[PDB]
Amino acid sequence: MYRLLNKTAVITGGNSGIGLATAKRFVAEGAYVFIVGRRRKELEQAAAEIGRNVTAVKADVTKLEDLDRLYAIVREQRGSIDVLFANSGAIEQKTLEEITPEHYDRTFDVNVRGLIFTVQKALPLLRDGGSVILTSSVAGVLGLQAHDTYSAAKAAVRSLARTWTTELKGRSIRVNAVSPGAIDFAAATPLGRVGRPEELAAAVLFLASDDSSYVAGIELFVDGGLTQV
Amino acid sequence: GPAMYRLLNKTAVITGGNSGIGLATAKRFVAEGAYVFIVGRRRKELEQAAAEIGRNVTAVKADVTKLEDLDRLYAIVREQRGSIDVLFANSGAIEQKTLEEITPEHYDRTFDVNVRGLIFTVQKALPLLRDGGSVILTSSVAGVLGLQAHDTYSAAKAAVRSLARTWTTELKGRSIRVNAVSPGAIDTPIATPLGRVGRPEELAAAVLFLASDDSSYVAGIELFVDGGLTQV
Amino acid sequence: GPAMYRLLNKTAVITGGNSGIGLATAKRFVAEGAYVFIVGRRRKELEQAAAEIGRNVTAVKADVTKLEDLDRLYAIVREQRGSIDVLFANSGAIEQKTLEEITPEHYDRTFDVNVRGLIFTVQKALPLLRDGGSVILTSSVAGVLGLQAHDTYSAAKAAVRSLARTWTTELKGRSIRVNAVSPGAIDELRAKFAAATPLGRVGRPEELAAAVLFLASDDSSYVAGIELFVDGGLTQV
Amino acid sequence: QGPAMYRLLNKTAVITGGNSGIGLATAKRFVAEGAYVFIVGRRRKELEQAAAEIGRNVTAVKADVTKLEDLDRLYAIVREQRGSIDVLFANSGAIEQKTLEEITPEHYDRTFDVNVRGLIFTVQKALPLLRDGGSVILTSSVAGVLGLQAHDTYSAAKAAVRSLARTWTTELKGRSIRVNAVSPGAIDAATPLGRVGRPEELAAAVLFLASDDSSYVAGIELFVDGGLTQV
Repeated sequence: MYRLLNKTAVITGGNSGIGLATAKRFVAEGAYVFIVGRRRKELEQAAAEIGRNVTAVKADVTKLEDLDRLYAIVREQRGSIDVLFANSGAIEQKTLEEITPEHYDRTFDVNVRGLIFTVQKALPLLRDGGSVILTSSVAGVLGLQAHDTYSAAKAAVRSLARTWTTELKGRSIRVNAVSPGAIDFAAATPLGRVGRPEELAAAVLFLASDDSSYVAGIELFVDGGLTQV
Repeated sequence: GPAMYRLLNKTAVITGGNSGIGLATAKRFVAEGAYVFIVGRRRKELEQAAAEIGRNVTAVKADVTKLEDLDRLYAIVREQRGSIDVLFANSGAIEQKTLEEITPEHYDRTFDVNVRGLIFTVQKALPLLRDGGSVILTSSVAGVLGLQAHDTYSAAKAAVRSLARTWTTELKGRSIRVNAVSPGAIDTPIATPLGRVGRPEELAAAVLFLASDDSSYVAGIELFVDGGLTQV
Repeated sequence: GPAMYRLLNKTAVITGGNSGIGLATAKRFVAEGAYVFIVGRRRKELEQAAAEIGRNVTAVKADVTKLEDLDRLYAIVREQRGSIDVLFANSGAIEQKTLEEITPEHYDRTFDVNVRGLIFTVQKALPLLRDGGSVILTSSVAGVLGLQAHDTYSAAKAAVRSLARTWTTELKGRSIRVNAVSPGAIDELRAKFAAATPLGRVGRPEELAAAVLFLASDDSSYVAGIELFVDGGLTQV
Repeated sequence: QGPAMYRLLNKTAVITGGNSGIGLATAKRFVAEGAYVFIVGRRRKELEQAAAEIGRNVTAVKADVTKLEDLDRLYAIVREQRGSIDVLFANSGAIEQKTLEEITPEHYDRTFDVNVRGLIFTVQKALPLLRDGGSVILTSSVAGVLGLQAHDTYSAAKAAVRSLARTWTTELKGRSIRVNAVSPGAIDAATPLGRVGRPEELAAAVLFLASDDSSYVAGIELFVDGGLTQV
């Protein structure tokens, strides 16, 4: 059974390891995927790798006009969204002493502002009963040297899954966060290795799929046990 | 990737094959290609459950609070299948009693089924568990809430969640993952965002995630399957 | 200005009061003006502890796993002081055993002291607890960790933490606050915890006592059902 | 040796948001406990009234903590008047309710500027004055662990605040500086204690974190919510 047969998915960060692995799994599970990213060349290469049932959309998700353009494309080509994987994110290490206004704004714009507006602008297209997955991080629950803004931003992302669970419940839209650990640390991790992108994708699939139909507002750690022991 | 049968040729042991959740899980496991042992106290209801499941299932009568019963179970598994890939340690019982009402007998009944029994269930499965296998523990939303008259049940289910952490550590050299599932309301109640009780088959689907290779980088977790109850 | 005596004329009952955190807490409580009952199994160690505390203390020999010993305790408390303002249910014992090693006896001893004893300690205190009183439970960082060979201890301490939530609900009509304290390492394995702890050391028993005093005192009057980690940051980073 | 009666005797405390509410009640208790307090806020008149209410051992400083230059001015005052900081209560915060569909860029930036950016630069700029072994308290909220209707940005920002307590515990451990978050509930039906909290009850919990009683307490989230989030 194709677990996303004929579903429409939008994946932001189709330039990340996890966004591409997710797109591949989703196409293997029968979905039509829009992969979204800032860098056109890697996007087009990714779409060529995936090979079928995929459209690449160049967009900077921090720019409201780019989001409007994305959604117009999705509306015209597929008409509605079943699964939204809001997978933005970038880290720059700076200690508290080293933080500048620019570093703060870059970190929060990509990890938080971009996410909020990605999901806001998807709402008209999202089907009732749909599924929204947010990318948090183990950093959201840890105290890692020089991850000040990144960890704080990923904590913000996890919180938005709770709030959107409440706000969207009338439409039966589930919102859940995935919190990856180290993806290709290993020493602190019970499984004794970094995770493969396809293992993160499989977890995202769980959340996108009907197997998680009674799962809402959670933080799914995909970290080999790092944060759990 | 996708597979018609996500547990093909795997051997699963499910305790609480008299419960709604244990039964629904056995059905889904068989649908996924597994061979299932369903384990429970009441033989007749077990044999009816095995008839409902319909194929690739052995019913085993066993009271998991009795060590000799566990030894009998594992002998049966060893003779029939030879190894265990997935262990769903799912026996449980709830009785409501407030603190002022708690008796020694109530305490012991709750802890013996939910904690002592679970410990010995898993301990005695270790020689048969395959490296790289998956163990799923049934905790509960009760393990993180303060529900009137759930004193011992909630405490015991918090203990169960703890054991998933400890056993993640202790079994890591064998690459055996240990995870807890924490159901909310299933079939009956006890604000929930999804606005309804869960179905046993929805819990089963989440256990399947943990049993399956889709959760291969998932270890030590508490997976709430509660329609959002504990998350907002 | 400040209060000289933060527990002035309050009556406290501390189980496990004969040593460690229970003893440090009894000392601080007495310093803060409380009258304390210290409870333990061995008369000689109790008498030594009472002598160290030095004043405003009654030692009561009792095995808190034995219902009859609890009844005897609370008869004494009622006679001598009438009612209880603070109950620090501070039982606890650890024996390391891996899953493979666990015997029924090891299970029962761990749960009897950490959980059964606790439940009955609190149950039997109820008629004497003043409304607005404070009940402090001893959990552990082990309750949230996956520590090799701590199977039963960790699980028991998780159960303790849970009871603080349930008892918060049950006792809210009486305005009795119930909170858990979760110590880290307190003065090889100890060195391993110190290295993983931000503050880079084990805690002193008096620092645990001071945290229990927060929960016993009016400073925590709007704190209920919590798990207060007192671990130098071990579990928080 | 026994306990000290005045639990912040001669310590220097800086309290942002010190003109009202929790920050004011904290300032009053800190002064009762023997501290010297700097109360920080945006409006002169309210600050002067607050300082008159506190009544002694207090300096009011007008500053918008979202402006780096206002923070530099604050810390120059503290450095000249007291010389060092023992306790920092980084008590920023403001809520505007908006649902996801309603959020604008301006609403987002206001919420994050006051609750997160302001906090970060408040603590950053205090570092040179903070004594080794000092205590930093951050104001998070119960919102940081809940899914409340129309609290999208506020809740998210308060979760970010709690995270920073973790990171700063790691970064500041070599100086033995403790960083903890306080998460208030309702302050003056779902709460076990069956009432809102008084500002003085929040101040007492902040006092615990500021004081030596919490010397082995680091990186935590102290819920002061009458049980709301715990049951």
